[PDB]
Amino acid sequence: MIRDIIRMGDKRLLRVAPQVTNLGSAELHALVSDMFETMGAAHGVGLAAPQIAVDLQLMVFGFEAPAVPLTALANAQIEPLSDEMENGWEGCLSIPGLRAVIPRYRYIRYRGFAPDGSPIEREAEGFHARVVQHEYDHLVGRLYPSRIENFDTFGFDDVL
Ligand SMILES: O=C(O)C[C@@H](Cc1ccccc1)[C@H](O)SCc1ccccc1
Ligand code: NI
Ligand code: NI
Ligand code: NI
Repeated sequence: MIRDIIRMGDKRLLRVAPQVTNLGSAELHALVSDMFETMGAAHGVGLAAPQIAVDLQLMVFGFEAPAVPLTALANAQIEPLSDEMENGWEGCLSIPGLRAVIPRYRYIRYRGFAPDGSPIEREAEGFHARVVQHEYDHLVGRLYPSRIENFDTFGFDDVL
């Protein structure tokens, strides 16, 4: 079922989310399936549960069309594997119509759980890594405008 995505300005995007504790449940399977459908209708590559006003450590991401594997990730934890940063374009479904250039870690490891309870641990780079970092920020109440360094790159998609 498609859910409403809340927009920047909503206090619900500024929370730090608690852990998922119903791995393998029907309830969690239903929420994940709704998040994939939601992400798909909005033409996203990532979506975090706080963006649909669900206060949990849970994100979906991915796309066929470099491809990033379709993933649902609960209780994520991330770590940089070097200090190397890379600039790239980002937008956000809770900030419709805008983009900016944002520095992120080029290389990371992330760990958490698939909805069925299986552990997930992967090394990621480039675009894969960026998506994960961007969604992770939602879980700790951060949006990308707080990370812009060059405000000349912040603007409307149709205009830039
Ligand atoms: O709003 C979110 O939290 C989901 C974003 C994820 C994103 C993260 C990093 C870089 C780009 C996007 C939305 O998917 S934005 C739509 C989009 C689609 C393809 C390429 C770029 C942006
Ligand atoms: Ni469509
Ligand atoms: Ni976002
Ligand atoms: Ni490589």
